[PDB]
Amino acid sequence: FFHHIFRAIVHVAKTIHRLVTG
Repeated sequence: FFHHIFRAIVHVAKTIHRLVTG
């Protein structure tokens, strides 16, 4: 469980910077 959160979290910023960067 605690592992998933750590995955979704980084995924947010990661993708964000991905969708925000292009």
